[PDB]
Amino acid sequence: KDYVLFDINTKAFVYGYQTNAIQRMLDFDYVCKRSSPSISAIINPSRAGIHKAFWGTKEIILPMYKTIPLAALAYPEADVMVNFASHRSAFETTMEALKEDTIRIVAVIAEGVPERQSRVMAATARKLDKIVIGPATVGGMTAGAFRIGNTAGTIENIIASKLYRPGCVGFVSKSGGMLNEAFNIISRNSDGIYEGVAIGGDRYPGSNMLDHILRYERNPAIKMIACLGELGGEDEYMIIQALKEKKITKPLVAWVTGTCSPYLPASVQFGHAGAKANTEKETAQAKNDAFRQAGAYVPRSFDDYGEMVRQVYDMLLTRGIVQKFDEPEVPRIPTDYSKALATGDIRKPTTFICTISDDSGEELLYAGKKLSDVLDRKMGIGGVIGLLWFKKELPEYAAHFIELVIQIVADHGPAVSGAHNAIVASCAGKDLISSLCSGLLTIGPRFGGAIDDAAREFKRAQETGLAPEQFVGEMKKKGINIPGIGHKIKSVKNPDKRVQLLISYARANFPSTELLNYALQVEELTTAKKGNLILNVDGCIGILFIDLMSSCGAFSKEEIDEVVRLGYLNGLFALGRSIGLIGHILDQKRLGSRLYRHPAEDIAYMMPSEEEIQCK
Amino acid sequence: KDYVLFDINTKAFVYGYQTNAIQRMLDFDYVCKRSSPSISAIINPSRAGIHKAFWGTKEIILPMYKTIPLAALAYPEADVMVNFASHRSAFETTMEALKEDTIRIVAVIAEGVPERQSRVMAATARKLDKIVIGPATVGGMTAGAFRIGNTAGTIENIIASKLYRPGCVGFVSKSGGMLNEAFNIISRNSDGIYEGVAIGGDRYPGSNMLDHILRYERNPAIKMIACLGELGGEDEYMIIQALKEKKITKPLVAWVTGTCSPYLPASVQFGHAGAKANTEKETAQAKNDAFRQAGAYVPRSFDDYGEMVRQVYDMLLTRGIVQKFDEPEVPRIPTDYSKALATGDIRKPTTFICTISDDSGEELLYAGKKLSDVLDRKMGIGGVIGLLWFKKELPEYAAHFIELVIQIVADHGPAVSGAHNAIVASCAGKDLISSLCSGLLTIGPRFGGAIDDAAREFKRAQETGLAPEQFVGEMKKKGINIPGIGHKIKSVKNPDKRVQLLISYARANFPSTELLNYALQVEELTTAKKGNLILNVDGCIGILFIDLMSSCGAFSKEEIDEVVRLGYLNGLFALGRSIGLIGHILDQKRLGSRLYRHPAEDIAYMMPSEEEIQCK
Amino acid sequence: GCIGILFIDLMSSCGAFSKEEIDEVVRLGYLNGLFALGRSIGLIGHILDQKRLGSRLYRHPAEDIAYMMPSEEEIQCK
Ligand SMILES: CC(C)(COP(=O)(O)OP(=O)(O)OC[C@H]1O[C@@H](n2cnc3c(N)ncnc32)[C@H](O)[C@@H]1OP(=O)(O)O)[C@@H](O)C(=O)NCCC(=O)NCCS
Ligand SMILES: CC(C)(COP(=O)(O)OP(=O)(O)OC[C@H]1O[C@@H](n2cnc3c(N)ncnc32)[C@H](O)[C@@H]1OP(=O)(O)O)[C@@H](O)C(=O)NCCC(=O)NCCS
Repeated sequence: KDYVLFDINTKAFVYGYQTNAIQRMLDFDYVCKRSSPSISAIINPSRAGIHKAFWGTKEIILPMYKTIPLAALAYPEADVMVNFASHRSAFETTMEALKEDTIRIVAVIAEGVPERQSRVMAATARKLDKIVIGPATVGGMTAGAFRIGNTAGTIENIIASKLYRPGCVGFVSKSGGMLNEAFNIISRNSDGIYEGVAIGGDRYPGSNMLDHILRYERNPAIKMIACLGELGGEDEYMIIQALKEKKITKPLVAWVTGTCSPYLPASVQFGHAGAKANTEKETAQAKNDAFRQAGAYVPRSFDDYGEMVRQVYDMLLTRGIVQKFDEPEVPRIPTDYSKALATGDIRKPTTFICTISDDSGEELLYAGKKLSDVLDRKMGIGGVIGLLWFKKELPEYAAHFIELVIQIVADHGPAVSGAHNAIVASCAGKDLISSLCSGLLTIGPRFGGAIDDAAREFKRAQETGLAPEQFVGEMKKKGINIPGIGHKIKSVKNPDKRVQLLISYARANFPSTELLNYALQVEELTTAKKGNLILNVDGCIGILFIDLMSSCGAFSKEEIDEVVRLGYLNGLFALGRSIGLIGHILDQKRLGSRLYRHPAEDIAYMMPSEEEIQCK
Repeated sequence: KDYVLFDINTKAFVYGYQTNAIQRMLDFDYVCKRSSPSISAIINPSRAGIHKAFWGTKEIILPMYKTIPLAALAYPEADVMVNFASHRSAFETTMEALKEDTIRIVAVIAEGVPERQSRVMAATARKLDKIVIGPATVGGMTAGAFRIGNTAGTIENIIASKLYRPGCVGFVSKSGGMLNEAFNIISRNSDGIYEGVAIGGDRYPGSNMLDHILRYERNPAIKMIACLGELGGEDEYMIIQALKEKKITKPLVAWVTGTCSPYLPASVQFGHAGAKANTEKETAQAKNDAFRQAGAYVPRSFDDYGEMVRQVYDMLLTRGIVQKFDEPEVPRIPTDYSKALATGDIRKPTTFICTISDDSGEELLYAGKKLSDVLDRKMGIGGVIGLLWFKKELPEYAAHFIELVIQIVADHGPAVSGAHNAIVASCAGKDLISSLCSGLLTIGPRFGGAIDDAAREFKRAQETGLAPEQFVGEMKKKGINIPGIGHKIKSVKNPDKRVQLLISYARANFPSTELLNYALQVEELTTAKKGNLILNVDGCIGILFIDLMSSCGAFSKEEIDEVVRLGYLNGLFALGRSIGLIGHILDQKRLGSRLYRHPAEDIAYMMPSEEEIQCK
Repeated sequence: GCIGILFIDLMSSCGAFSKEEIDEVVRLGYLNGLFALGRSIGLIGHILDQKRLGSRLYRHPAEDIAYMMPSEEEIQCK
């Protein structure tokens, strides 16, 4: 019981939101034919909630807790914690898990944990009869029962190394990557591992190799012990002393890496924090020699490790210590979609097309132009709209016209429909965005819509060849006021400044103003009836926008008709009037304005009678 | 050349939106290493526009036209039309394509085309020196050059039958499915087909078998002819007469299916419209015998077809008529995502979870309950909300309470924020949906949100044990008016009917009204200050909804707190008040109401000074 | 991060805003408005782009949704 670290009933917490590691653990549980997942909960310090993962092809939900005590109280059956905290958090989180009465094993994955912190974790573990695997390890595994996080990599590797079923080998290493290579070596030269553990490469581990070797010595299922050490520190001398004191009776295969060291400078610090021979005793040579002399099976080099494994396994087969079992059913999990797509195994059709922007690359593109080029060239807001809406690099006069229109339509006081609705929502204590959309949703045929109608009606008259008099006459016959014509106060003698600013700019800077010249002929006729029948702001924008497009030269008659039809002009009004809408919402917020209720006397209540509401 | 039907430069129109058939054609062009796609445009009678498909792993755009004359004028280089119109439209569309000067070949896929219509198409084709393949065919193909729609199925089948490069065999059949089996037979017993055509199984085809056999006889690339006929009609007698008149000098393999017919009743009509032997001459026996006597290579049965093809191919090799080909590079296209997913080759994680409804199955489910069960049980609107919002089968008093609240809050006149904004949006000529949202976006802390506040504040006071006096006192100290308390006109002597209707129903029908009992103790205290400090409608809803949830018994204290926090109660107000909002919007539409502008005298303009707007 | 932080620096550079005035600007969501105004441009752009392309009605793919209906027992009131 004490010798068993993990079994098929082991339940664990995964500390840290490591979705791939979580999936790897579940995938192993599935291929091992486990009744339940090996994970009771995830500990996510940023967030409590749920996490969805696969159980084969079936999706399951795992609970997710902010703290170790909250998870432990909810899942007391979970006695293992897989700790993916960084080297900056590994100590505090391991110490907290070790203080929990229900947790027995903590696997510390982080590399770069101080030696002092590891010694304090190791001593805390020993005092409380608990186990710390790591720091700086992948963990380990019990074949066919449980895996620590990423131990033994892909499901393909688990299958190829026959890790879904136990063997007779008890394995322990310092290196994590070499633990996976060893799983492959051992499966090819024996019935495979029963259990494998990497203690990490730190000078002061949470648990020494001997701790695990002593558990393998007590386990009846294990008939063979195999270990892979390295230069630096005196850990392997605990094994050699135990081997000498007859504490390890099972045959032990042993190899210590770092035979390169005497050929190279004495100053060379190797990969693992603890891989540096300070004394001669700490060298790979002194260790391998002391292992040979203690009665362990030591190969000539790492190349003949598997062969020594093969020799020791064959000896157990002859003596009958190990019996030859039947290969269980080879398990199967479908390929992950993202792998199939990344390798080009599959092709997947796109649902959407996007021709205006691309955030996929090294740099954001607006209509194929890099954002840094848009800004280095001072294209301005008008230029950015040219790219994103018309897919054009507009000339300077066109981009400035767009920016002029935005300033001119920014606001027209609080009384208009849009500003009025935005103010009411703001007075109802709504946030800026809700209040803005409440205002924007009034923009249509009567508020902002005369821009499109003027562009539409004037373009058609001028195109179809109608003389201004004929257009004025036709519209009067149909009983339709000309869109873009008329003002309540402004007239020929008293002009609207917004109009004059727009017209003076186009006359001075537009290459062509053909629709404007026609519009001004129509205006001479309407002002001959009533002086206030001037070309208003909405008319001016729609008409000059057709002239801007005709001046660009890159738009056909059809393209221009499409621009009017699709409501690009309603968008320009919406974008500009957003400024004043946001302004009015914020203004009511600064003023601390109260809830609005329309005055009762401004409403004529005209209820239908009892007779009027009857069905007959 | 006249004998060539299709080559590697053939461009086509696909009449009918057959996305899979379009993809199949493009996939063949890709594996054949074609420079350009074999499709110039799609003809879609419902819609003009674009269609996106794959070119290997690269996505391309195909133009899409509403009519045949419009497509023909845009793409005059396209001389083939693949017609996927139904049997009800096949004639009119084929006739229109044949009248186009640029179209030479029309493949009619539809089954069930009248014999008169086919006769008229065939005669029209012969008069204009054009070709009609079909009706009731898949089409045919020139190996390594062009495929008609779905001819030869999957890309796996195209690869397995080596159809990506030509052979020496000129193939013609009546059957479409047997054309694909023949492609497989021939590839296994020769260098494969050069070209293959299925004329369809109709009694009066657009083109007879001999038309295609004569083309193969003129083509230098073809050294071998193979055909598969069937009983009924005298089509095969055109071949036998041409074989007798030495018009077919190339060796011809021939088999006529329908040898079963004399053993069965004379009344039996087989699959294909033309597969019924009216006379003895029309039988498979009379046809196979006349073929043998004419000098064709006729097998003993269909089983020996491949063997006959192998014999004729080998004879051409001995005489050096056929030269040995070197097998070109085997082409490769990735599997379609949907195939990989459907076969379980891949597993794909879902982005969303849905726990409230399911439209995937045989029948729509609301919280796992079939819609027909929801309606057969008369669960009502309140029951439907119970399922979709609370995931509960609510008791009758709870579901009726939800429906009562909806009626009570349906409207409160046009003057309130929500109705007021919807009316302004409707007066601006906006559609119902825009106008509705303009009004709904005012719903929050001051309009509708006193419901959620009354539930929250009263629940907390009553939970934490605060005596009503202590709650009234605490709120006064903080300077916070009690949410759900107070009315402008209604008082103790003159009550709000909406409140009275809600309180009376809860008192009479709720199992428990603990929070209402508390609220009434609070109300006695507030009305002791000012008579108008009554429990208002918003307070009533919030409080009674906590009591409803406590009466259900299936909600914990936490679940209830979650309901208050998530704003379920704002949703209920939104749902019910949408009725009156939609009502107001429609009312302004019926009245023909004009654009609203807020009166200028109702606004105090308080502009900052020049000094106030300066930055220091 | 860059926009929020530099906007506080812009206001401190103007000199006409007190610490309180600046806190009010952050509190009232002026910065959400600036984002809304700017991102409107690309939103209008994408809407018009789908209109030019003649894009069809979207329906989210069925396989991207995990349907997890509660049981008959789970929906009961007691
Ligand atoms: C007769 C009278 C009522 C007419 O009213 P009015 O304000 O001048 O103008 P209307 O409302 O008819 O509009 C003028 C024209 O502009 C047109 N118009 C209005 N808005 C327009 C628009 N946006 N686009 C195009 N045309 C427009 C109208 O269709 C109308 O055209 P029409 O004159 O060809 O029919 C007014 O001029 C009057 O009171 N005159 C005094 C008469 C008098 O002194 N009599 C003796 C008393 S003793
Ligand atoms: C003195 C006077 C101005 C007070 O005004 P009022 O209308 O009675 O009431 P208030 O505005 O103070 O509100 C009454 C209480 O209801 C409370 N209240 C209001 N809305 C509340 C709500 N929604 N929930 C809970 N408490 C609420 C207030 O906090 C206040 O509490 P308090 O009395 O404990 O401080 C008024 O009563 C008056 O004019 N009296 C005449 C005095 C007189 O005749 N003098 C001699 C003239 S010669």
